[PDB]
Amino acid sequence: ATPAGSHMRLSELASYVSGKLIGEDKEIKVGIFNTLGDANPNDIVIRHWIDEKGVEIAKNKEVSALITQNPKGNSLEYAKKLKVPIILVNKIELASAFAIKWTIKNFAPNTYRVVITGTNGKSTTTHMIYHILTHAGKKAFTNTDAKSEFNTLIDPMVAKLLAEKAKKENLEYLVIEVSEVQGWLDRLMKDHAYLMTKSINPNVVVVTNVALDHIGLVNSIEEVFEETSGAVKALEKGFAVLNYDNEFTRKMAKLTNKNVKVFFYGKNCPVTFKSGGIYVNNDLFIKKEELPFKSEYFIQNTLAAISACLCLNIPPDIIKKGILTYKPLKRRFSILCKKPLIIDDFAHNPDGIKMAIKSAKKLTKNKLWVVCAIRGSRGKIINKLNAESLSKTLKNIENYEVVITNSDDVVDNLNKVKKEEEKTFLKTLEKYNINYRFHKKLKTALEETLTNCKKDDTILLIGAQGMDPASKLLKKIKVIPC
Ligand SMILES: [Mg+2]
Repeated sequence: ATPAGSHMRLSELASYVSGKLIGEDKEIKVGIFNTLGDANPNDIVIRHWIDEKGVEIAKNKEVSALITQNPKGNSLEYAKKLKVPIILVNKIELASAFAIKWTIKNFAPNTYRVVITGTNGKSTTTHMIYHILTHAGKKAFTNTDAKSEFNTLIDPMVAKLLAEKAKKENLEYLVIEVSEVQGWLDRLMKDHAYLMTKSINPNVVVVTNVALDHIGLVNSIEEVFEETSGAVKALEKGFAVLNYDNEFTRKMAKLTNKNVKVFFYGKNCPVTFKSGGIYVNNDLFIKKEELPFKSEYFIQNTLAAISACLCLNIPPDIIKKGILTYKPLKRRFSILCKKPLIIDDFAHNPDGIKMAIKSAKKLTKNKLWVVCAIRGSRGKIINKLNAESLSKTLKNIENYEVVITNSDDVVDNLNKVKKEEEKTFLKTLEKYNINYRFHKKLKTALEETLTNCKKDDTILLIGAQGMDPASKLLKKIKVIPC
């Protein structure tokens, strides 16, 4: 069980988190689950690893207990002498999950709760739902904003941030993004989505889609489906909000438990997009020009957010006010310029690349330029599948030009394109008879594209870390602002 109150025994805490207590047992006062850098007296700190310096800082900060998987050097004996309790765990996600459960129970128990997962769209959908609720004046907590995506059990950040806000506000809603496929040291943390959803005990689970990505952690879309479905199996009550247009999210309906209602959104559903607008129960809800220059994914994410909020009994006019004032995250089909139309999108897996190209073509008057940064240091397979998606999506589209780059000039060591990655990407384009130009440097790719393009063309920039710097480079070479 999960205790209520601001005390527990060290031995009880160790058992709660699947750990072993190092040091003498004691009834401790508990503050919140925190990081070492921010810890207040009596806080409990969960950390992947600690060293003797961390033990000393914990003592100075009056931390009640340190929970860790790797006590480096002389940490254990040093902590025993300083009387800093160490709880050794093997599976740190169990400590983070307990920290979330305990924080909810003790600081925000009277809340409605939504979990959002999926391969693409879970951050935007989380952000949209949070925005609808807070724009309506509701008090809510979320673990994702424009700067951060704390969607895992690998650290205590969810428990820390939740506690900090719950002490200051009477929260009514928790809006929690959950990683569907999560790694640790390039190894799959199986059942992460199940465990993290269970720790929230949500009223609503949203699954945006199932798509191939995280090659190396997984390698089949079936496995992505299995791991993602853990969020739905975790749901005890309430509503499963599922994308009807994705085959694998549709299959999750059969996995819902006894007292769970499936709520589908998508084509020929109660919440749907058709003839340029969003409809709810056959009423025109959001109109075409209320969604200017928006992508396929933006629309699907909006359908998901509407659906989740309807399942929370938010009145439709409240939902609409939120949608119309939503401020999107960075590089989500971001319009940087209108003459020429420059679109900046962080597409990075086959589905996202396909979506971005098709959405850009829909808005394209004349020539479509696609500038794509190879996904460096992520493996040959994802780059092959990405080039395959780019090639298959473009092969029937008229009047395009492909510009490929390594972004060697702007990426760090962790994102450098490896020779085998560049090779599989470019050879895939050639297999599909896609003409292309290639530049090692992003700046070269952008300068040449913007020089040769015309004012009625569209320029689509796609890529992850390799394309992140494009906005600043376009300001640098004085393309932006237009
Ligand atoms: Mg998106």
